Amino acid sequence: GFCWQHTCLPSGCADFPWPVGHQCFPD
Repeated sequence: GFCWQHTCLPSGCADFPWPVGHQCFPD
């Protein structure tokens, strides 16, 4: 999962800028 504004949403992918890149959060 991924947290946004302390609200944690389900596992998924998010596109971050370089060099973090496209991250996928299984939790």
